[PDB]
Parts: sequence; C-alpha cells; structure tokens
Amino acid sequence: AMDPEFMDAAIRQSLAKLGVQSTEIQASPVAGMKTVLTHSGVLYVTDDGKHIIQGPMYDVSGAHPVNVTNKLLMSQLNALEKEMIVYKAPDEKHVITVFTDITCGYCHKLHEEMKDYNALGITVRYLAFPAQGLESQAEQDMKSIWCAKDKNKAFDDAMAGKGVKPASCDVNIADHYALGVQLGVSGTPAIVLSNGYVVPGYQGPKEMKAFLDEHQKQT
Amino acid sequence: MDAAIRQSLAKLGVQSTEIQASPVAGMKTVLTHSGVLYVTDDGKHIIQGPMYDVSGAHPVNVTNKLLMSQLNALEKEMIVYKAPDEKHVITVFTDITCGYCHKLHEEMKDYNALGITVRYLAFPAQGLESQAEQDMKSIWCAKDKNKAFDDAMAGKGVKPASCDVNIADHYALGVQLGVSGTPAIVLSNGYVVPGYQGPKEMKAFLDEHQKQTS
Repeated sequence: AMDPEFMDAAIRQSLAKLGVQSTEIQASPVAGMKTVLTHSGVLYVTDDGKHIIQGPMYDVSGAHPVNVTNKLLMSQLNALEKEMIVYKAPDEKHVITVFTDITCGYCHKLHEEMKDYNALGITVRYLAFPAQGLESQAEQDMKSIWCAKDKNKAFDDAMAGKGVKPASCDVNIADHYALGVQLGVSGTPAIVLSNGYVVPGYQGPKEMKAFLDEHQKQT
Repeated sequence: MDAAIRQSLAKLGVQSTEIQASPVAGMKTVLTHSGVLYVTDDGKHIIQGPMYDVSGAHPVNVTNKLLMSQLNALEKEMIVYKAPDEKHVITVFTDITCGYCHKLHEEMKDYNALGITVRYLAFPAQGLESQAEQDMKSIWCAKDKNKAFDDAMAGKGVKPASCDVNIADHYALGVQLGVSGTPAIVLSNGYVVPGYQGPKEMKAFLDEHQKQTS
C-alpha cells in the first residue's frame, strides 16, 4: 500500500490520450499484461501502456475453451446482486443472469416464460441493458422500474403493457450497461451463465434447461 | 517448434500457417486462415487480434503492420496500375462480381492522375471453389495481367489460363487484415479503409494519413 503503482499510471495516461477517461486496472493471467475495465469494454494492456488488445481472453488449457475475461467479470456481476430483479426457482438447480430491455421483443418472449423457467429449477436474475443506448427512453423507463419498491411487480407490469410509475434512486443503469458491454453483450436478451458464458441467442425453458445441465457437466 | 501453442490449436481445430514474435514477451503472433491470434508461449491463453501500438500520436494496428511483410512479399502476384507521378501506393482487394469494384476500376485513371498507385489482390467473396475464384485465377494467370483484368472489368469475358498462383493465399491475407467485403483499400501500414472511397477523397485521406504516421 506504501509501494508506488507508477506503471498503472502509464496505462491511465496512455488510455486518456485515446479518450478512454475512466479505468479499473487489475492483474491478468498473462505475464506483462493488465486487465483494464472501461465503459466500452475490457482491454488487455501491456504493463507499460504501449500496447492494447481488446478482450476477451480465453484459457484453452482444459477440455473446452473458457472465456476468462467473462469468468473474471462474474465478481463485478455478482457485486450487483442487490440491484438485480430476481425471480427465484423453488427448487433451484441453476442461476442465470439476463441482460434485458423492456422494449426488446424476445425479452417479452422470455419474460412470458418465467413460470416455466422457474418450474425447471432455473432462477432468473435481471440487469438492465437499453439496447438503444443510455440516452434512450428505455434507459429512463428501466431506471424507474429498477427504483421501484417492488421491482418484480414493476417489471411484470411493464412487460404486460401496464406502464411504469416514475421513481428515482441511486441505481445507475449505466453500470449495468457497462458490465453488459464488458461481457460482450450486444443483442438482448443476453443470458449469462455463472462462469460468465454468454448463451448465443434466446432459448426457451426446455432447451435452456438441457443446455444448463450439460454446461455444468462439461465445465 | 512451438509445441504447446500447436497442441492447443490442434485441440481447437485451428491450423496455424505461421507463428512469429509479437510485441509482448511470452506471447506469439499466430497466423491462421480465419485470422490472427495472440497466443502465450505455454499455449494456455489466446486473445484474437488485432493488437495496437498506442505509444505514438495515433494508435497503430501493428498486427496489420506486421502483415505488410506477407502482403508486400506477394508483389509479383499483384496487378499494379502505377501512377506516373507516384505519391501513394495502395493495395486493393477486389472481386470481378462486385459493383463497387467496377466503379473503382473505371475511375483508375483518376486515382492515377492524383498520384495514387493501385495494386490489386483477389478476394472472391463467394470464397474458394467459386466461379469468381476460378475466373479470377484465370485472370491472375494471364501473360498480361493488366490486359486481362481491364478486359474482364470492361465486360469482355474471361480467358482460361493456368499457373501456380494461389488465390486462397490472397483471401487468407485479406481475412487476416480484417477485410470482409470488397473493394477493400489497404494502406502501406496495413490500415484498412473498408469499402469504396473516391479519388479526391482518397488523395486527401492518404495525404492526411501520411502526415499522421510520419
């Protein structure tokens, strides 16, 4: 703590020149490179700040390749647990975190199936991801929903077509969005597994259950 | 040997064509037909390219800068339309079935007039085994490549011709450079300008880029 971290200072300065203005810098599993969190994604930067490569980074030593960028990010993701809209399964077999958008068609499709996911042992945890960006009406509307006293009711209501009641709190949707971007989320709904794996596409409950079971076995 | 890197790649179904140094100690530049990977010496970790050097005034894609060796090595297989008073050299990936490639070729005199030399490589979007690939092979195997290319682009059909020219190598290089559609304009430092850009625009862009990277 009394020892200077002057090399990280070079990273920040190097990124500042590029317009990347705020950073979190952590170790990486690769010697002489640091993991750098930015609002625009994860960057792997050499210790001296001179070279940059966009994530993700994969660990390919095992039977299946794993995205260690996303695996690492599950610490950030899990730290946002209190800001999640959680629909817990009675007999929980899997927990997925879903980046969702109240204006996205398959997010409606997915939510309509919540009972069936839950019945199959799948707990669904929601974070907000306005696919149209942070200055869209959806960001504003989702913030109200996430600031409601009953988040589950507000979210249910909105997806049924009832309409959000205004509300404010300290929850920043921009933080959910940055996490989504760092995890490689572009299209919603984006289903993220407990090890960071982002499921390609939408899958209904029966398909998702089999996928989750097999994913657990293999990884 | 790079056994560890090759072992990991083999496990993922990936065939490297080259493995060479990178700017990062302990990590190699690995060329494959699908693109460039950065892989640790121990074969444990992979990040897809490209890598940028950001130490200068402007970010430089060093992956593509490196590939300019591979690219310039293909000199003799390029169809070059030289400007009389050469100010810039650009390499262009083209397809004889691509509308914008035809627009570009029709305007070659204009690019040349502004001091821009154009060097073509083949990039048949339809991939290998396609009719476009074969026809373009025939063109690149002509005794007179410029004549054959002008003739085809003017709509005069394609004359059968055989030689050792491997279009797939052009295609692989384009893919490694980040080319996905044609025409693709590549600068002397590997920078890709995606799509078509006009002679006056290109000249101004080329002049500014030279000032930026000198």
